[PDB]
Amino acid sequence: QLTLRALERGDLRFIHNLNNMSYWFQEPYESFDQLEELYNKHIHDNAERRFVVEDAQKNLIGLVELIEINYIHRSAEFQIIIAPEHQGKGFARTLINRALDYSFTILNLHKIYLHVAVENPKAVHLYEECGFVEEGHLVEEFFINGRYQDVKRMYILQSKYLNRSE
Amino acid sequence: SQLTLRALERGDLRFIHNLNNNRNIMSYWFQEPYESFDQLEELYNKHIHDNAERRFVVEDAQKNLIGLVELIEINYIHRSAEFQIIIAPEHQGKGFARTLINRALDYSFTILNLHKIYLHVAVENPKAVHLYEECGFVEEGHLVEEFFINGRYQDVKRMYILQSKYLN
Amino acid sequence: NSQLTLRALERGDLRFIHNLNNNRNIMSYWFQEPYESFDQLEELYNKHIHDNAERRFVVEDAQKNLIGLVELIEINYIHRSAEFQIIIAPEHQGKGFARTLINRALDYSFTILNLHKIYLHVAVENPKAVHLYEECGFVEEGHLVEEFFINGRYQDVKRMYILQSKYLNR
Amino acid sequence: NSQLTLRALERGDLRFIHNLNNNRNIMSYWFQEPYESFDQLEELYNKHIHDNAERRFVVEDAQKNLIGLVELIEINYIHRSAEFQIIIAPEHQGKGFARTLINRALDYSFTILNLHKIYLHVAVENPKAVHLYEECGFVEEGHLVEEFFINGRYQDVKRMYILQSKYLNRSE
Amino acid sequence: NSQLTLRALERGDLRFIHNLNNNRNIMSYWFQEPYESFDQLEELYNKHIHDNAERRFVVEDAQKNLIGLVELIEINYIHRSAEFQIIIAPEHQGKGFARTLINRALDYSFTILNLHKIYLHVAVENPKAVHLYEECGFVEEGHLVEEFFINGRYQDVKRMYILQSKYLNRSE
Amino acid sequence: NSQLTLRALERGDLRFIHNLNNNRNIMSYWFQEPYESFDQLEELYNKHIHDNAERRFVVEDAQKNLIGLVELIEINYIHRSAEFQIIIAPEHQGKGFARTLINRALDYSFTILNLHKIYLHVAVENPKAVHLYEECGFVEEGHLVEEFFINGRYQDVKRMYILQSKYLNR
Amino acid sequence: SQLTLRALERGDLRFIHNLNNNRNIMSYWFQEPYESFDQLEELYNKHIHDNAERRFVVEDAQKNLIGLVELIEINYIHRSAEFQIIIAPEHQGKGFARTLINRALDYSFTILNLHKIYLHVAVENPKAVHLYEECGFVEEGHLVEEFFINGRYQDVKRMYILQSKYLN
Amino acid sequence: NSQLTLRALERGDLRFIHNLNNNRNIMSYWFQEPYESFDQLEELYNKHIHDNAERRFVVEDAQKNLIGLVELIEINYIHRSAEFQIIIAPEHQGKGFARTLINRALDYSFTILNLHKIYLHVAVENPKAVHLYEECGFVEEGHLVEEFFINGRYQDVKRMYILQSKYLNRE
Amino acid sequence: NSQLTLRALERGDLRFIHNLNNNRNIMSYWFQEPYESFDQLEELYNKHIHDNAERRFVVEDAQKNLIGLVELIEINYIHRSAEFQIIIAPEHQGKGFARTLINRALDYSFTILNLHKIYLHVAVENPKAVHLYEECGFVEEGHLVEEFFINGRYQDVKRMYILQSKYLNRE
Amino acid sequence: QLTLRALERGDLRFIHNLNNMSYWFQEPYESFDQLEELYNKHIHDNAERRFVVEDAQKNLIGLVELIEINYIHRSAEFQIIIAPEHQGKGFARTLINRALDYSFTILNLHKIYLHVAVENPKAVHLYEECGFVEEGHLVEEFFINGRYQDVKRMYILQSKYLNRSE
Amino acid sequence: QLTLRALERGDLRFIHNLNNNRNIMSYWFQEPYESFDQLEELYNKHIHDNAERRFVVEDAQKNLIGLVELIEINYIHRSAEFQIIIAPEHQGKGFARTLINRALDYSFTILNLHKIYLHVAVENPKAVHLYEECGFVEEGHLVEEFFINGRYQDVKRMYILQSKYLN
Amino acid sequence: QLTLRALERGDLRFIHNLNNNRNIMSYWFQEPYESFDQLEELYNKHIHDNAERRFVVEDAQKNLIGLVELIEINYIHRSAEFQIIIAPEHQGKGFARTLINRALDYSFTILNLHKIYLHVAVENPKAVHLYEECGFVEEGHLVEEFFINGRYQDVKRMYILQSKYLN
Repeated sequence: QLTLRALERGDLRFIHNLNNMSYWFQEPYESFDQLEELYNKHIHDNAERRFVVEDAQKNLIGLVELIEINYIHRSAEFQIIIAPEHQGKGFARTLINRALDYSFTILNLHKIYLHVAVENPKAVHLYEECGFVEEGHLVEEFFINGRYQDVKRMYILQSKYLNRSE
Repeated sequence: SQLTLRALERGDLRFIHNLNNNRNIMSYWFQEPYESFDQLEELYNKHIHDNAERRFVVEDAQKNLIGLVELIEINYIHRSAEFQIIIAPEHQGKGFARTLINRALDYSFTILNLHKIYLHVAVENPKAVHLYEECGFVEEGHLVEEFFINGRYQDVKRMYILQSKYLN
Repeated sequence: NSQLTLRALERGDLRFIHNLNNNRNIMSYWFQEPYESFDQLEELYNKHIHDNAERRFVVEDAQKNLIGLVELIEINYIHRSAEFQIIIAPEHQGKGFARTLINRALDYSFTILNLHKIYLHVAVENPKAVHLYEECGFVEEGHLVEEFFINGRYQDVKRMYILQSKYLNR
Repeated sequence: NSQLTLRALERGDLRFIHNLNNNRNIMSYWFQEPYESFDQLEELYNKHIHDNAERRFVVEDAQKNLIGLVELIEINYIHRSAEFQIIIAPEHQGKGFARTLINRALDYSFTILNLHKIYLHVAVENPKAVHLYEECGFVEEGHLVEEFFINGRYQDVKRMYILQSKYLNRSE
Repeated sequence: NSQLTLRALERGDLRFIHNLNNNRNIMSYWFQEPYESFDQLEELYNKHIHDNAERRFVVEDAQKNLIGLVELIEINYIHRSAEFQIIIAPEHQGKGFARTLINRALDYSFTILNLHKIYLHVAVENPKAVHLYEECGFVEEGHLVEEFFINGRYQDVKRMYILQSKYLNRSE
Repeated sequence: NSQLTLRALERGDLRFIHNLNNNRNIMSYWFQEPYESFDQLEELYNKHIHDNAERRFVVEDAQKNLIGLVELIEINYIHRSAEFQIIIAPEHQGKGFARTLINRALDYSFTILNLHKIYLHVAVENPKAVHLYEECGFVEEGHLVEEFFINGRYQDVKRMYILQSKYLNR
Repeated sequence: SQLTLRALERGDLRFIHNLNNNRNIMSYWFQEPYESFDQLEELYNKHIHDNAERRFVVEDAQKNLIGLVELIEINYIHRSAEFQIIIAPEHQGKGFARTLINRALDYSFTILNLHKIYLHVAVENPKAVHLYEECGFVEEGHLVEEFFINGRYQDVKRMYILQSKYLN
Repeated sequence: NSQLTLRALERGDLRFIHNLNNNRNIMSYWFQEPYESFDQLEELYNKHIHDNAERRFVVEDAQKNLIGLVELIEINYIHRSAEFQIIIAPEHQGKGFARTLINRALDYSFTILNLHKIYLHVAVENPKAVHLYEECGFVEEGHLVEEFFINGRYQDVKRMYILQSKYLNRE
Repeated sequence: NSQLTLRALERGDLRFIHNLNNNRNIMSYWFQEPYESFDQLEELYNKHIHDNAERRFVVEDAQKNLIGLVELIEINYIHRSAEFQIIIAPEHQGKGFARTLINRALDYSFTILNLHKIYLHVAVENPKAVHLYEECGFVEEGHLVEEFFINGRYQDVKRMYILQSKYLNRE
Repeated sequence: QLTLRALERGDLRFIHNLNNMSYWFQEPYESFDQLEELYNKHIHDNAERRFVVEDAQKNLIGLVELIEINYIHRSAEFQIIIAPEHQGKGFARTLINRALDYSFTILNLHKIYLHVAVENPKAVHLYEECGFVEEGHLVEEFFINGRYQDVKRMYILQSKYLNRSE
Repeated sequence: QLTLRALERGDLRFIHNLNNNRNIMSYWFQEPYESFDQLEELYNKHIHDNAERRFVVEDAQKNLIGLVELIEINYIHRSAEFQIIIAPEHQGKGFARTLINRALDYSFTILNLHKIYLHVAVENPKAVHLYEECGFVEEGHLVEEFFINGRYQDVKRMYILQSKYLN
Repeated sequence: QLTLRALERGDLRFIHNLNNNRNIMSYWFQEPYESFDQLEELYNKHIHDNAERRFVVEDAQKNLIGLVELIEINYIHRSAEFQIIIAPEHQGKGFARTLINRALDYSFTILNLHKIYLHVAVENPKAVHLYEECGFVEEGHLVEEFFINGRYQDVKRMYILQSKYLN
């Protein structure tokens, strides 16, 4: 009974609350007012796509983001953020699969990849169970929390996701 | 039947948007793709006087929203258009499709003065094919792997009817 | 009937204008711009509100029932001519309002606007309407061949006119 | 009558202005822009609200009944001239208000606006109105031939004027 | 004559369009908007450049001399009808170009635009033009009484039409 | 003289219009808006370019010398009347151009615009101009008392008119 | 004299601005203060059709820029205005002031139909006072510490002339 | 009287401002823009709300009766001068309020705004008002000839001033 | 022939584009917008310069003679399909250029744009063109009845397609 | 032969070059584009006034700035920046006096003050010779060049400047 | 039992009433105002602007006690100007000392400012001495800084750092 | 004797000509283009944008040798993607090694970046080995990352830090 729907102007508050550097179509923002202007400017821009996750009661569960969508290579970077109060409920698995379903059955993308902190082996293992495979171990990629950290780059291909049960 | 067609209004956009949320494919408004209601609303404002597409919402006697009749790719030199009909899930199986197809043809051929109406229908939907055939549509093409629908490329029939045939 | 009034069209009357077309199975225009939806009509109304090339009057009775519409379009102020149309709401047809409204339209055209010529089009397949306009003093000046695509075929229309001098000397 | 007041026209008075024309079978203008509908009038009112070329006063009685309208148009501040018109609502005609209102209009024109000349047009076929304006001190300066198309034919109008000096002596 | 060409009107042709009216003693329109000056015409051209309701073709000879103008106006894409006009520059009249250009206009209307009906207006006092259009296959469908004020009086015009089918048989 | 032409006013003619006033010691208006500077005139020209309430024609000779201006203002399309003015450039006065231009203006007014009445104002202190207009068929319909403040005092003007029917039956 | 007045144009703003650069006080355009050419230019665009002030640039036969005649605070009910004249430094002492004052009065009283023209003149400039007196201006006020000019508050004469007096 | 207060003008006071001009038989201005109607006044109020060239104070008594208006106009912050006007509502004239309000206006002008000079205009045909301003310390600096067209003729006005240094004393 | 090049269309090529339609007797479109004049075309070019729904390549020889135009229109990046058209200038027809240019268009479509399907329309009354496309590997998928009004009558067109997998080989 | 004139749009390049945090009417900027937008927005705003200094050849010598102008208290803060190539030529004295002249004879201000680094005793002494007096020694007022620094606040009054020779 | 909370739209009335006593010109983000309507427009314009921060002081019963204002907050130099206004009715209860300390606490432990300064009339030596007891030191004697009540007046500028407050 | 200088408007022609060889889609600040006209509009739009930096390589005679590109410059993580294009005519002169070192020098001694990475076709093991000799190490083998020349291809992502380059 979790649903995905396309992000709307009314969801910006939630997007902003999910954050505290944030970017919208590669443009940095800190304030709600900045976010709102960026939302208006990029509303029809296809390079990124966002889906808010809701439950049956329309509680805001989290966000599915595809960014860096390239329509020649047919690839995109995926990110998922679950609101603090809804973590640990097993929603992540379902939402990952919904995102892949949309990416591969509707957008007709070829490759979805993501980055995950090496220091978060629980998330790594979860993505692995969803069929993602490590293709890189990026050394000191990001400055997070006072130090450079390694990230795994993990991918899954369209043909692999769509035939999993065949 | 007590079913009516009326020209689409701004207040009907919610219904249009909800009609796609069920659907497989990606939606377009005047050939511009959209996913959200906000996108749809901006596209509606931009194309309000544009003649290349025409939409009619279907209502019953009680003003229940039954479905949508769409003419797209209207060309006024060749006098042709592509037709689509979407019936809301709760109103399928009630035999409305036949009536609505005929209403669309009536409007196309007696009011718009078009020469040709065509449509696309999934080869994997032989029931719909046969229904359009009974309405007088004939296959003019079997389009190979035309659309990516539901995880694979699918064939569609292109089916047409001409003004002279419908008006006799 | 004596108790029918004409008043200048207002924004609040657009609903009525729009409902008047929903019967008719022809395409509607507002200052030569086509529309089908109320939303389209409303935008066209806002754009052309001070434009004098067309003039519209809604017809009401004593109780403010909406009776119909008198339209002058293609008003040209050099040639002093206009095309006249009247639409009576379905529920008010057959009551003898047509004759009164035709005369009101002519009165306004010829005694206030100072136009020289009013013309109209009427379906050849509607000889009853033709004869009614003839009794109001209109004369045929054209039989336009396959002028309009109406109801699945091209149809002929009569063009009928009356001149200011003829109406004012009746 | 002594109890009639003039006050500057407000947005809320537009309905009354519009109703005053619906009787009249002539074409109305607002700052030289023609209108027939209330909606047209309202847009014209918003556009010209600070424009000085015309000035309008609604006439009320002690109970705030709407009596009529005093209009100065074509106000030119170099030549110091203006065209005056008065409309009295049908229900308030024949009560002798016209004389008082004409004098109020002249008073405002000549003692406050400091205009030099007020003129008006009056249908030649309305000799009663002509004579009334003559008693208020207006004099004919023109007989305009077929000036206006009114009611199915071209009609002649008198142009009548009065100067500031003459109106400010008539009371001395 | 065989060597006359039609091409779509461009901004640079507006001077020629404007000069073509300066002869004519009638009031000109561009997409139903009246104009007298070149400056007015130029603004109207910019505003209506993508508007389909009218279509204009300038006629040139082999040397690119400006011969005249073919105009389709009031194009309606439901009824599939249009009003046709032709203007030949004074220096190029009497050379037999009219017949050829009428046929070019009809050709484009009926074989490319897929219109159903072309009509035109012609002064009753110009029976030579009437007869020329009749030879091109146009038939009178109206005699419009005092339709236009031209040259100091109201004048009658013939409305003449030709249908797509009939024009596409005349050559078979 | 036969070789004088009228053509519709263009943006490039504004300089000439402006220079024509610099002689005259009256205040100039463009569509009822006052101006003194060329810059003001230019803005007013841009604003009113499609407005039909006034019409202007610059008069040229065979060599394209700028001869003067024919102006119709206050054009009302219900009453079918307009006010006419003519300004001849100082260097071209006294050459008998006035009569020709008056007749051209009337011709355009009455045979093309289809107006019913043309009127004008002429200083009572200029009886020569009065008599010239009288010979062109204008008749006095008003003697307007202290109408204009001109040159340090209020002055009377004649209002003079001619009707379409009178001009066309000459 | 061969001196002419013409209505101020956008191209004259440079000259207007240069005329103040010499001057003591702070400049105003339609009662808005300005210091730079850019400020002046924006103020000129904003007030181009505003009648409350009128300006005329003075030129000689060769189109040398001689000075400026300014009417400000024009009130069309009371029919009064404040007059100022500025002659460019290189053209002072040539006796132009008298002619230009008379031109300004002529325009004010024979064309604008104003009733009263007044001006302010520094009490510490008795030469200018006497010149205006010869042009027919009379003192109607001695305004005490009216303006801060050159490091101190200064008195000014207010001087006027009426239309009826000038036209006789 | 001691119990009269000044407060800064608000949108809700516009009705009172408008009513105040109705008997006055002259033309009203708001930041040099003429108006006759309330609708005009309201638009002018919205446009000039933060403009400092004029300052207005409505006068109230202890019961919040609307007593009148104190206006400073033509405030120039280089020359440090302003024109002062006071309007007392007809029903509150003759109660001796004028003197107190003049002094309040001067107080605000000279102790808070730090202006150097306050001036006013008063009809020569109103010698009572002249004498009142003289008692408040204003002195005639001009007799302006036919300055204003008032009530059918041109009239003379006195211009009267007082300086900050004169109004402010001393110990 | 080997010496023919494709390059992306530029503003300076619009004259050539416009000249190409003049003999063709059909109505031209630019990003689905109709035009007849060069001025219209130029405005449409400015408006759609970064729009990816259509892609155009002008064909030149070694001497920079303008040979013709390769057009992909209706490019859809979900379904990965496009409609292909080629126009060869009258003076360069019959030189065997068509085959080479068709193959260049397919190459670009399938090896660079990564499209899945290319289709085209060809007049049934032009069986020579049909057969040429067939030799390039296109197959008929439809016979569209009275699809277009061309030259005074409704005409049938073949819709012909080729897929990326078929065009791309293998080792 | 040094002149002051009101700052113009054409002088913005020079203003920008004179800098490298900069403010325009209390709004921060780093780029020329930002400065230009701020200039357009505040062109008629009276709270600050700027004068570019030129020589006879129209070389750009420096900038005189009055900021925080308050028209009730009649005070303003003064700053002067001389372009590097024109320092050491004795221009500062002349320009200070021109600024004071404008402030006191044209603007009719009552008080001009400025801040000067305690670590710049040469500038202190120069302002003292122009008639400025210390009214404050502001402790660790500004973070400049890696540490908090003290500044002198120095003032001069209208009546003192205008009567200096009397 | 005094609390500080961030200023809200509903507190504007109180802000405005706090000035109606005080014979000075009021400012909002350096913009002058006299009327409530002016204040309200200025509040809407500057709502997200960080250069000033205001805290309304309430007691246990939610009586409006006064206002703590930090203005001219500069986040490079890490300094701010502090002012406190106690409503006439709550003066004399020794709330000034407590509120000064609350303001310093917020400035130095939460905002992480380096320096707080204030201005105090030289003619008010009692207030000077009070600030001195709160740890403020004179760093300037500003000559004829403000026109207040009919004459130019001197003010002390007083500061404290934080390192001094936290130790 | 090779020099790097910042890209100017006049260098766009060269940039455009450098792609006309190369059977890939070109991007400018992540925006695709094929024509010079498109490139020129993109250049005007992004002229002050810091996310990419380009240097044209010239020899002593001012022959245009090639291009050094830093893209995806992130100033928080202090990383950038590096690419180098040598014009067909100057290949085989061993300029690649020199230019790689120049790019690293600029990245690490002037921009103060922490990490430089690049992508190289797995089907180009010669280029892989060259970057390895310049001190780059493989950190990823990206599976079917790019559609190039009719098929999906794998690329190595290779990086150098920085500390490693400067020591």
